[PDB]
Amino acid sequence: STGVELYLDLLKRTVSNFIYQDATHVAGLITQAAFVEEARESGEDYPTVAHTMIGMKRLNNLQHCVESALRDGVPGDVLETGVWRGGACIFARGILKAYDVRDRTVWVADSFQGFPKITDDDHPMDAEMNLHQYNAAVDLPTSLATVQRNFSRYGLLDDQVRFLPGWFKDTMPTAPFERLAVLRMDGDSYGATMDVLTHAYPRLSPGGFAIIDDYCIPACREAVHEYRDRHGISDEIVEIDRQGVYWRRS
Amino acid sequence: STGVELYLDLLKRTVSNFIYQDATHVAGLITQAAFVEEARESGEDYPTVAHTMIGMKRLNNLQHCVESALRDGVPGDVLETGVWRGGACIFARGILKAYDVRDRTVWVADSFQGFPKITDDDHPMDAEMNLHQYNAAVDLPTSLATVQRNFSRYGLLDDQVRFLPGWFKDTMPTAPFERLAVLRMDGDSYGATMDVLTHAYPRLSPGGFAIIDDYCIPACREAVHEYRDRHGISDEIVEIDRQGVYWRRS
Ligand SMILES: CC[C@H]1OC(=O)/C=C/[C@H](C)[C@@H](O[C@@H]2O[C@H](C)C[C@H](N(C)C)[C@H]2O)[C@@H](C)C[C@@H](C)C(=O)/C=C/C=C/[C@@H]1CO[C@@H]1O[C@H](C)[C@@H](O)[C@@H](O)[C@H]1O
Ligand SMILES: CC[C@H]1OC(=O)/C=C/[C@H](C)[C@@H](O[C@@H]2O[C@H](C)C[C@H](N(C)C)[C@H]2O)[C@@H](C)C[C@@H](C)C(=O)/C=C/C=C/[C@@H]1CO[C@@H]1O[C@H](C)[C@@H](O)[C@@H](O)[C@H]1O
Ligand SMILES: Nc1ncnc2c1ncn2[C@@H]1O[C@H](CSCC[C@H](N)C(=O)O)[C@@H](O)[C@H]1O
Ligand SMILES: Nc1ncnc2c1ncn2[C@@H]1O[C@H](CSCC[C@H](N)C(=O)O)[C@@H](O)[C@H]1O
Ligand SMILES: [Mg+2]
Ligand SMILES: [Mg+2]
Repeated sequence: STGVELYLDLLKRTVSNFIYQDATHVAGLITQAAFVEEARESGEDYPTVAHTMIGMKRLNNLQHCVESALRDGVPGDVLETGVWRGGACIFARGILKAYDVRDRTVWVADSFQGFPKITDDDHPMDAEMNLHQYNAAVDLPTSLATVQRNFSRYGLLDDQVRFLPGWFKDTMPTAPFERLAVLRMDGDSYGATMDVLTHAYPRLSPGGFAIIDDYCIPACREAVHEYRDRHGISDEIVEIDRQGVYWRRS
Repeated sequence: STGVELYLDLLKRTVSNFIYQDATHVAGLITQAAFVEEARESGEDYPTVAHTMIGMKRLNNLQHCVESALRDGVPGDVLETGVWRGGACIFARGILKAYDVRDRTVWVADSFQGFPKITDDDHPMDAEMNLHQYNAAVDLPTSLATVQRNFSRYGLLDDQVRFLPGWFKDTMPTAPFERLAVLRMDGDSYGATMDVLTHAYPRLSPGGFAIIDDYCIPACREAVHEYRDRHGISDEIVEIDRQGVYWRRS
């Protein structure tokens, strides 16, 4: 109903392409290419064209996290670790824009090359899963230049969008943000989750939100529990849909 | 900037599909399928997937006309005659939604079958052009149910959108609107333009806008001048882009 609500509603439907309803890649448990409403609603398919694969329920979750941070005066930026085509970060920048927020940044972190090749240093669950095998099949490698172009299409490429290109184990320890209000983790593997919890989570403000996109994946979940056990973190884990969870840092 | 401005901006870029940049059908003077930014900007291509073909300059014109009418208190509804997939009507409905206007309607008038088969009742310029020949090539015939579906994808199918299915010569004389603030004519032919000027233009409020999408088409232009000459209409014809013009009713 308000201009703000209308904009953010359309922005979600647009970055997930409920508007034009692109086919999905046939991969994983998806056995047909046709668009299925319930799969895009829950972020369960692999869009051929859409700018995000997280789906409406996880987009609604990101909106709730950012809005709650803003309402409650939780200081800091938004970081997403694993962005693909950039749709969820585009949406994040859009939320700031809708509220005319000029003092927070959206940090966009990725290899911009898809999943890394497995080495002997990987966690054995990451090695067995070998996410790198799927890069082309779902068009995962998405260059920095492409992501930036995608932001421009929505008129949201500006100096409150900053990019952190590279492997998370390399980029996160010295990433130049001071404080985060929302940390959205979407790198799927034990390694990526643990890199980001280790190196970015300490900068998450009290009251801020930690979102684990891929908690359904056993390697991801293992890292979340190892990390929480190590640091004494007991904040409730709340489910979003069939894949994602989040907690709010107390 | 404001929520409203951001919504209407995004809605334009969405119905014209500047977001995902679909190919064009190859037809008329368009010889290549690739998306070309300047052609989508000026509404000169035949989108394979986008909901309107009128392009950003003619979307912007529609916005200007509807907002001036609202601002100046010109009474009445919005009618578009020739709606194809419905994008320009979806956009009009979205303008009213953005300003929380609850007392005006968007009327959506089309054969829902593309251009009419030519008979010996048609104006000789319409018969020579034979627009009907291009129906399949630019995917023109678009059913009422498809247009309703498209509105629903934006959240804009409600009781302030009303449909007028049929040939304009049949639907216009008794169409149930009482007054119009904007009359957008997009039927291309002498016949479709003369049908709508004859039977709907008298209901256009003073201060209201008459938009001729296809003024570059000689048959359309002939109808426009015959009608203005007959009724003594001398209101300045203002050019929008390389196709459309409008005037404001004195
Ligand atoms: C297509 C790429 C995809 O791969 C699949 O979905 C693979 C599904 C396998 C076929 C499953 O195996 C089956 O289930 C049982 C084991 C009995 C089955 N049985 C026949 C033995 C066995 O066949 C998995 C359950 C295996 C486990 C290890 C797992 O969870 C692996 C996850 C893989 C995730 C990537 C999607 O990338 C990310 O997904 C995130 C969730 C998204 O948010 C998003 O970030 C996205 O980019
Ligand atoms: C594909 C559909 C299209 O067809 C064409 O573009 C055909 C172009 C012909 C090929 C041109 O002729 C050629 O020029 C040279 C002299 C070399 C050729 N030579 C063989 C002599 C000669 O043949 C035209 C100039 C002929 C004249 C009669 C004309 O204007 C016809 C109009 C046709 C309009 C429809 C566009 O649909 C509507 O357009 C609106 C503008 C939009 O707003 C929108 O509503 C849309 O739905
Ligand atoms: N260790 C690592 N370092 C940096 N990027 C990683 C990584 N492991 C996976 N990625 C990136 O993680 C992303 C997973 S898919 C992320 C989906 C995205 N959030 C969306 O809205 O659709 C891919 O873009 C991939 O390149
Ligand atoms: N005499 C007539 N009666 C009713 N509909 C007509 C007609 N002549 C043409 N049409 C319709 O006119 C439309 C021309 S294309 C309209 C483009 C649309 N305004 C957009 O935003 O993209 C087609 O949908 C066609 O079916
Ligand atoms: Mg994920
Ligand atoms: Mg036209």
